[PDB]
Amino acid sequence: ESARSLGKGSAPPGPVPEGSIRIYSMRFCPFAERTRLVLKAKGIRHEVININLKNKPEWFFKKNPFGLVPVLENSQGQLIYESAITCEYLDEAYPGKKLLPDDPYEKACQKMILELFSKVPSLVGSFIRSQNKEDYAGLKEEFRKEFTKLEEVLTNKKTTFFGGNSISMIDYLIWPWFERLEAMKLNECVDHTPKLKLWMAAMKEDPTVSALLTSEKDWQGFLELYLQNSPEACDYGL
Amino acid sequence: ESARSLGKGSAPPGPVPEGSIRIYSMRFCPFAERTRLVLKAKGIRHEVININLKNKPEWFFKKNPFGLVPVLENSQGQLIYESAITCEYLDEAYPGKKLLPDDPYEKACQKMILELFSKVPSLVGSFIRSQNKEDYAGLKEEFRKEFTKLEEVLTNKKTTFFGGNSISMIDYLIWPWFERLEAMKLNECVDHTPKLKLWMAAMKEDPTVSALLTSEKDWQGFLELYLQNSPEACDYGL
Ligand SMILES: N[C@@H](CCC(=O)N[C@@H](CS)C(=O)NCC(=O)O)C(=O)O
Ligand SMILES: N[C@@H](CCC(=O)N[C@@H](CS)C(=O)NCC(=O)O)C(=O)O
Repeated sequence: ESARSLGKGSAPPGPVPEGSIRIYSMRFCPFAERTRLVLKAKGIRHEVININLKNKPEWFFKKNPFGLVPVLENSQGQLIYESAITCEYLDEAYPGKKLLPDDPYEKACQKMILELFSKVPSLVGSFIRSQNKEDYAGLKEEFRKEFTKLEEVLTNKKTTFFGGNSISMIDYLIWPWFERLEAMKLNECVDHTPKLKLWMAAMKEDPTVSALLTSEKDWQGFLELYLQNSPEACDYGL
Repeated sequence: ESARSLGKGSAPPGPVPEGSIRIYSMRFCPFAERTRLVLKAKGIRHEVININLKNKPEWFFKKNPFGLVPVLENSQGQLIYESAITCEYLDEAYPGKKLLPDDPYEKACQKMILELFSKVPSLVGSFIRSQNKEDYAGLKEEFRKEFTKLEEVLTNKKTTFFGGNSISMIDYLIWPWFERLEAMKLNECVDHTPKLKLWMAAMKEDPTVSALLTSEKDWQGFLELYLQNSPEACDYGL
């Protein structure tokens, strides 16, 4: 129950203690899952405040004028928002092996792959508006077109992951939307992208991914409530 | 006439010579102007190939599957696309003073300001669809709302530029859309953002900005042709 979200009327939280960083998150948010994957991969000590996105604390707009999660806050009071920005900040500001390559071109390549991926999150949006079997057929084709872009990268690189044989930043940035494909009944969208399908299996074996994976039933529970603007959606299961 | 664009039927260009980097550009493209501002600011030796965006060379899709400018190609044959990615690559891969700060938080701040700016380019799109004085009134209000986000940054920082008292990466990334405000008759959109208006004047004084500024009449010439899918638009004046 420590994971229960803070919503409208909640007290503004106190300062982040020295030695920790804080993430403002939501347990079912794929953008915030990026940040949490990086926190875990790098072994960064942190605390989590979940935000009720359907009933937000007024004070949360002081953390991020956009009112979105994720947001990082450190002990110096610095605030960083936008998931990709938070992930890049964590990789740069904390020790351990880098998730981003040092080489400028290879770093640019990871960013270009993120661009290739970048239509997917909004499509997991087209999904909400799909209301029947005709819409569903069209939706699957939209996903297949984007997945083909990604398949081509793996085809030429012939590597296990998008940045090489070792899992790296770009894999964690795109993973949360693939995690949810099964629950969305879009897992057939990778049947004509065989390397991408194998990549999904390799990702599920990663210790960091595995530790943060949410079950289909749990995400289903969240989605049913979320689609109705339920103030209880973010706290599903608690 | 060396600046004349390459279009459909043109021969694929040869390798980039050692010691130079090549940009695939278009003289009136604000995204490519970002890259060219960085090339100039850092004193990077380069060549330019302008692409006829209304009559593209087929081979250009081998440089960028998206078929957009800008694109960088170096002597090793590496290809980098997306303007922000090209700019970050240049800052990292070439010597001279950095345009991006070394500090991870301050770098993240520049990226967050880019996010605050990020609706503007599409609005210079809403502008195309504005066909009368009513549309124009609505368009100006859209710009004013976004400019207020930027004004707030300057208000708290109380610095000459968005990254400090010295011009830096973020200023060059947002400048090309402000350059064009006069020609679009949107220069009144900054009259209630006084620090932003002063920033525009400071930018025009910058040696790099000044060297690459295009006159209103020239951009007007381009726009008139561009709005009709003219194969001659990109080569206006040549
Ligand atoms: N571009 C943002 C998107 C973040 C985002 O959209 N987060 C959602 C939850 S997964 C949110 O906070 N939604 C609340 C809202 O839209 O009001 C990022 O990359 O961090
Ligand atoms: N997101 C790209 C946008 C680049 C872009 O849109 N460039 C335009 C010209 S300013 C282009 O190439 N247009 C050709 C087209 O749309 O087909 C970037 O940041 O580089």
